[PDB]
Amino acid sequence: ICQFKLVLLGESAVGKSSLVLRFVKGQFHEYQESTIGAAFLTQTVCLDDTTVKFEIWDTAGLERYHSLAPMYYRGAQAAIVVYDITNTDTFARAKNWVKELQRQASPNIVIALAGNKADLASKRAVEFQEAQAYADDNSLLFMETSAKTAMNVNEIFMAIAKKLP
Ligand SMILES: Nc1nc2c(ncn2[C@@H]2O[C@H](COP(=O)(O)OP(=O)(O)O)[C@@H](O)[C@H]2O)c(=O)[nH]1
Ligand SMILES: [Mg+2]
Repeated sequence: ICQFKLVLLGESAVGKSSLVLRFVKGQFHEYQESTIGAAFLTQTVCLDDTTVKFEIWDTAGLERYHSLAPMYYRGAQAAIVVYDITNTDTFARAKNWVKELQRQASPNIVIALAGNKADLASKRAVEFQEAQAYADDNSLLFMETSAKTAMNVNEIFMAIAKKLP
């Protein structure tokens, strides 16, 4: 039985909570509350005879209060940095979050980059090619995801579970 704190980071409204709720609760909503606070969810996945138990922390308010972020990712063994593929600024912001984790999070943290809202590719602003090369250059797990269609949601968390010590 392995236990790992997993956190999500990214600009407001990229779909951090939606990804958690799809993975944990098999739910998606076009409306999602964004009220300041934190939720502690748990999700256990299995790999052979190994039980990977995620402690999933999801928070609202780190966009308003960026300097409080260290309180949130401290002790995190995994992080999902999320951007919205239809918003170039969220991708730039994701890169900042990745940089911060590299400088300030545990040195062995597993970081995945999630190109979210992939179901909205009609308005794509971030090319997968570019994000892929970025992730490769930084040794990041990377997938495009959708909380709405669940595309790659199971995949991204299983990949994290596999990459963890
Ligand atoms: N179409 C689509 N909408 C999404 C997706 N993920 C999140 N959203 C929407 O984006 C808005 C913000 O989502 P939320 O999970 O609260 O983002 P957060 O602030 O990062 O936690 C909500 O209206 C969601 O329904 C997705 O994969 N596809
Ligand atoms: Mg949220």
